[PDB]
Parts: sequence; C-alpha cells; structure tokens
Amino acid sequence: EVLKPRTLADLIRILHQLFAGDEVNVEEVQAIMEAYESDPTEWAMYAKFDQYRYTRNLVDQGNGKFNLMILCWGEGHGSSIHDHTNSHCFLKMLQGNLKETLFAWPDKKSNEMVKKSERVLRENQCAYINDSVGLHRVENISHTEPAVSLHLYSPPFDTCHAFDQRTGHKNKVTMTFHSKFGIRTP
Ligand SMILES: [Fe+2]
Repeated sequence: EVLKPRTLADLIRILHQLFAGDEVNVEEVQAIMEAYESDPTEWAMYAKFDQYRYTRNLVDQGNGKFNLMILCWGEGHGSSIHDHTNSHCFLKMLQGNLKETLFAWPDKKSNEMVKKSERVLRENQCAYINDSVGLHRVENISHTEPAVSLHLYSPPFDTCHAFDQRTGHKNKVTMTFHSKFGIRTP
C-alpha cells in the first residue's frame, strides 16, 4: 500500500516528486519516510558527531523545496525547546531512540512551560510536527549509545526560537550546519 524506498537514494528521489507540487500530503510523506529501512552503510558518510552537542548534517536541498539533513545525537545529547518557523517538519529515527516532549506555546506572561505529550520514537519511526502542533524538545534517551535521525523541513529555514522552560521567554537562534554533503563546514 505504501511505496517502499529500498535505499536512501530512492527516498530522496521520491521526496523530490512529492514536494514538486504545491500540495504536500503529510501522511503520505510520513509513511514513505517510515517505510525506508535505515541502513547505516548508506548514511554513515553524513554521521559526523561532536563531543558536546548534537550536529546537523545537510544531505539534500530538495531543489529549494526542502532541506533533508541527518542529526547526530551523542550520548545524553538533547535539544532546547524550540519552534519550526512555520514549516513542515518530519523526523525519522535512523539509529538509537529519541524522546520527544511536546510543549504548549507560552503566552505573554511568565510561567513554567506545560508539557502536552511525551513519547519515545521507535526504530525507523517517522514523527511530524509544525508550529500549530506545538513546540518540542527532543533528546537521546541513552547515555551510553548515540542516536541518529533523518529530518525534513519544508520550506527550509535557518533560524528558529529557543524557549526557556522556566518562563516561556524565547530567543532567536541561527541554525548552523556541521557538514554539508558529507563535507565538514567552517
Ligand atoms: Fe525540532
């Protein structure tokens, strides 16, 4: 029932077709990303880790329609609470496991932020978020093993906001790439 890519290259090809138009079937993209069976022989060239924080590694620019990247989570690495600046955001597990915590948006007043959902993403699972869904934080569940995830953002974006869990106040953050196309960045 679901088109199953046999390789990461197949998946990218399919994604080029699915984002060529103006409409994006979210459930269709999600099912097809999920159907790809993570194969580290195919993506190890992108899996470039850092000791202290997670890294973002650009895989494909999707003809301007999306960014496809691989995120490498060291032992214990996690993100801040953040938004996704009005884009579609798909995240699929390639190795290990991430805990996703969804947060409600803050309003004007200062307040501890409210959790709306908490889950662990299973092997090969693809999750979806946008700003209407909520904010989230994601974290490697393991302090002894890495996690690796495949992210697709459409349209692409280079800035987002990080949120202080104690108050709801936010800061603009510029996103940076650790590598592009398997090549380390300055
Ligand atoms: Fe995110």
